[PDB]
Amino acid sequence: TISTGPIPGSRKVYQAGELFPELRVPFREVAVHPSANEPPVTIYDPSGPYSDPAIQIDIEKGLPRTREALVVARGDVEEVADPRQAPEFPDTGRKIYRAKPGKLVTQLEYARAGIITAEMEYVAIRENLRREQDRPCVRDGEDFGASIPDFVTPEFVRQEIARGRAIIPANINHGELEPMAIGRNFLVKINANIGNTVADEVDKLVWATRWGADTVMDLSTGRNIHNIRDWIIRNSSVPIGTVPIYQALEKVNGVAEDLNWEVFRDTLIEQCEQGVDYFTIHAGVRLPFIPMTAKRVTGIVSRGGSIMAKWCLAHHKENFLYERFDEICEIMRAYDVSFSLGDGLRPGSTADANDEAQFSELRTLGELTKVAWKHGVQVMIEGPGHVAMHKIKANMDEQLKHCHEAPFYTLGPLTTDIAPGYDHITSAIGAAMIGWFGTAMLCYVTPKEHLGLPDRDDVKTGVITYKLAAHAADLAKGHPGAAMWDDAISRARFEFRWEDQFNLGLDPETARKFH
Amino acid sequence: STGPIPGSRKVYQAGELFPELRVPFREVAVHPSANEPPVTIYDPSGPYSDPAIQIDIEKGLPRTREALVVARGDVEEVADPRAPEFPDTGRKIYRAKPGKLVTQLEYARAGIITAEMEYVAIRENLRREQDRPCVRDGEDFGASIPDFVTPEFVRQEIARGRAIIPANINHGELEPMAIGRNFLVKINANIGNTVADEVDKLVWATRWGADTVMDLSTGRNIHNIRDWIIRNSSVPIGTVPIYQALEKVNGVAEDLNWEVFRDTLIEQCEQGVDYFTIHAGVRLPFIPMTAKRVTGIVSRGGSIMAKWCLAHHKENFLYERFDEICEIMRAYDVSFSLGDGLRPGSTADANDEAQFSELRTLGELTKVAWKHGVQVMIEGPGHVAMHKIKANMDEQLKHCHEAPFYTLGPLTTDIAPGYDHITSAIGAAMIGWFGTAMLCYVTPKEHLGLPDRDDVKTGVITYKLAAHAADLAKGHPGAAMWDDAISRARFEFRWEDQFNLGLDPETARKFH
Ligand SMILES: Cc1ncc(CO)c(N)n1
Ligand SMILES: [Zn+2]
Ligand SMILES: [Zn+2]
Repeated sequence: TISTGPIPGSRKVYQAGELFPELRVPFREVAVHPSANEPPVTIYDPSGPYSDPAIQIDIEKGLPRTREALVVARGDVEEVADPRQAPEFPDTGRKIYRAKPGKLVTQLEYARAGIITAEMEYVAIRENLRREQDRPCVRDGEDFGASIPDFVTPEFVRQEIARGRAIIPANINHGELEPMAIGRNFLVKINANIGNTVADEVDKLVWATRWGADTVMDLSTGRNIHNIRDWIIRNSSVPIGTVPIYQALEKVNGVAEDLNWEVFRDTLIEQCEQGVDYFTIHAGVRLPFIPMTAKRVTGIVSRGGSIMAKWCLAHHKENFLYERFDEICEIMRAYDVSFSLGDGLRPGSTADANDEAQFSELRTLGELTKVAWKHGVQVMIEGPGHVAMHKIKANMDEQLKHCHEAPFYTLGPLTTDIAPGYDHITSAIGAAMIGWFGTAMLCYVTPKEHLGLPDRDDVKTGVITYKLAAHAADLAKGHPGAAMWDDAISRARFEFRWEDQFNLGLDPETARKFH
Repeated sequence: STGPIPGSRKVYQAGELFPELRVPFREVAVHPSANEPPVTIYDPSGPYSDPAIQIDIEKGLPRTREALVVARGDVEEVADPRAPEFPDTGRKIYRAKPGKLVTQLEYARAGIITAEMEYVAIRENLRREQDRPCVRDGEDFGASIPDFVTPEFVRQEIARGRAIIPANINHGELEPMAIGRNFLVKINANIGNTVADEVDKLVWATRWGADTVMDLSTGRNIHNIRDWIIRNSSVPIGTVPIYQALEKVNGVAEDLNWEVFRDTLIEQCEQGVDYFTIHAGVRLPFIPMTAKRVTGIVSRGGSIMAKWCLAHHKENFLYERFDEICEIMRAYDVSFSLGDGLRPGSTADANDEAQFSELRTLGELTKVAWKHGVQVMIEGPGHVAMHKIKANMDEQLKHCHEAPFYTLGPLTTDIAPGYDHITSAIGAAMIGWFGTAMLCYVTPKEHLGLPDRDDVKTGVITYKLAAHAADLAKGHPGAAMWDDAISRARFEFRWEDQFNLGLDPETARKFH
């Protein structure tokens, strides 16, 4: 029913930075009955200000730009002389920034110059869940050669970003952002999709993030998509991502043939100034790969992959995203937008998993990653897809090898195709396992996958399903914070403290009702 | 609850060794343009989904199996055997003739192939043509899955105790099924707390995929009600006799003893229960080992036995009288489900000393059960984080001599009440992959309340698909067919076929 206010059974708490004393990193805290002699349980919370009583929400003003000052203080950016140009959002009060000529701006660039930034301390704090460094947490799990710290320091965050084994998606023009980290050596994150009135649109974002969504993709097609994204980004505290191909496609009235470098370049710049934190770019869908998808059962199922194939076969030119890749990096690094190197060749049936085509694009994404790093741009890689359990590890091992350990961002894997209406379940099996194997992010799947558009309850089921999938994985990896919550909830079950059981759960209201 | 299952029709295949067997299947036909044969699906729903058969729950189902049992001539009528009462006049009650063989195990060992065995071999083949072999893609971790199942292969597996066909001779209504690592992963649904409504709960669970069903009823009339359930079930029925023995002494665990227990076994054995859950592995020495746990003892049967052990300070009388229990069971062909009263109820407690000490004990007991010629399977976790799941499998194959494994879940995390079907589907898929023969299902309302009809459906669908993902990954011969058929439909925009090839076509079609 409600989208705003405290999350039942919990209250919003902050921890302050030390390197950067003005940082206030968010958490939510669940207190248990006094008889238990237990401290309150600390839980990772991406809901942002919408679940903070102290802050009043005005979507026409947007969230407080708590991060603007920290970026400007680095003095690596300047106001943009004249920027590019459904109700219009009143964007009068916000300056639009771009890096100064020849200057460093991206999290990757700083980390490699040995600098630690506000975003990096923010994240190290966020990932520690207010645990006490002094107490030796004893480790139980299997991380398959991971490097998870007993406790996370900002310096370790700099190292990980330096070797490209983690990213902090943070467009300088997204001042509303509460920074988070994506990477194998951190807590597994999840992303939720949005898109097809304004209050209704922002609300779908508030909703996804209320239940655990770490980031959100605007997958909107059609008209007004730029103007509507204004209200979404101005009011989001999670990183926003897009597929700029969709917007470029509308600038040419929906005809793939008519795409070209110009409308694409312009769309990049609009979104960069608007605040998009990361772009999905199917730069790996190459001419010679398309023929490889003919012997498949389901063919090409990526909407971005389809668009590129349509363009390549009509012009018989090579994918212009792969050709102009360098000039794409030069734009993104001027804003600190991150790459989501997309997999237009992902398998849409378990029969097609791990075939030549998907693996050819994977190797090409690997090469592309290396190029992106030279320009100092942050990178993650997209993966499957539909994959039967027994092929899931293989997919992980290929990715760590040919993609140089960049963060992996999969959708599922769907572990079987026979349950339309239940794909959030088929995919939670694959997602849990692949997060265990080393995946950094999981794009969620709602029950209405392959069937229709998700209503607010489907979205919630999707989110909760993936939050628990991500957590199951954290437990298995032996992540130091995981077992606390598990043990906390299980003690309450044993002492019949029903109230604490509900509140310790991912979905108290539902737990309490069913009782 | 009855009639054909949307988008399919009931089909039958006939036995060769046993010409009068009719083994069930459902068939899904696709658009003519597709030039595909109809897809054959495993169907435990029974006669309730066959229009040609009239249902009268007061008469029960046709005892299509009585004749085959009697034809073996290894049984005799019982002189004098032991909520509305079920009119049981038309049904003779059987017991083994003195000194004779009756259990599937005994027969298999004697080199004999029985009706049940050919029934199963057929059922497990899904009407595939032995002609055209399928090409293997998967990973079965040292399993021995045939490209095609023959009755002889089923006799072999039963002989070595690596598979079981739960089939009490007094359950003539049964459509026999196989449980075993080397076959399709089966799933189990629970029932229990009017008659029409109780039988309905079992028709519903079986309609959606449940291969067997456990009556977990406690309280009064539990025996009389079970009459309605067994007489109308085409799937094996199981119980925990301890629950019924506990009501004979008004709910006081101290007051249990060998007598009321013995009497409960015999009642149910004559009634037709196909297998018993017996917590014979909850020994005096183990109980103290569960004190340093986070959740302690979470089995209802385990709790009962612990309560009895600590008040009398004698050893678990189920473990003491184990031999006299096998002697009763083998006289009807009841199968064992050696229970794990020491299962973990929190991830923290998984794979600890207590659960493993009971597991080794069930391994010993398994051996003894076989000498008495009684079929055995072992129960497992429980709550287990993914990283500990393979370990649990490797332990059981070693110390349990490869007997069929029967897990509940495992729940891979404790933090999601209201969604435990999801947390347990992750563990269930994996463990089935690793070698588990049967998965007891979990509904959304686990740890919270009692399952309504919708919950029970979600639970069953969730486990059917978990079991399938596992078959796919094990590289099972029949699994990929159905996956590829449903995907071709998706690729050709044959939306109607995509719905019908699904585990829940009505839901799929509504959502679209
Ligand atoms: C159906 C579909 N295809 C592709 C993508 C990404 O390009 C997506 N998010 N959804
Ligand atoms: Zn798909
Ligand atoms: Zn439990």
